[PDB]
Amino acid sequence: TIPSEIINWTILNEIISMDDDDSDFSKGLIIQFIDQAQTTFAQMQRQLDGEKNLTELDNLGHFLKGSSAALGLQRIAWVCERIQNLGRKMEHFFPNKTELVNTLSDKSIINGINIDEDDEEIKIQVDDKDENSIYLILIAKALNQSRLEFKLARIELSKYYNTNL
Repeated sequence: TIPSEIINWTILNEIISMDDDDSDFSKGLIIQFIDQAQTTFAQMQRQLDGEKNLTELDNLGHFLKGSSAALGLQRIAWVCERIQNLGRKMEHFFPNKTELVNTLSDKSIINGINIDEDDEEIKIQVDDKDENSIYLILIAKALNQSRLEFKLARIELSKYYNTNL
């Protein structure tokens, strides 16, 4: 089950302690993650729209799962594990946006935003001859969830650091 909190404070507080003798330490880590995440989402999108290679989608997901987990962005890590697992054909289902957002502990973070704003259209035609169709479409869905979870994390990190991240 997807964690309810966007940020795992147990983890992030530990990274933040190390800001005492290095002011920009944690913040530099986040800014670096923000950049890597945007590049990975674009590459995942390019796969879905181009060669549709599940192995690369696996590597991409795996990679982002690591970065995000280290920083305590647990909901992003969870969706990345879904992408990895379904690109590896080990999973066959991905929940709807409505179920996933209902898991938030503080639903107020979603009050002024449009949950589908960052959505990309699923341009995969169901092809019952391509054994990879359903997985590609499920990954397309998970990618859309990742994008929302990424936005939610930036909103939270922004209020903590007090600046647009």
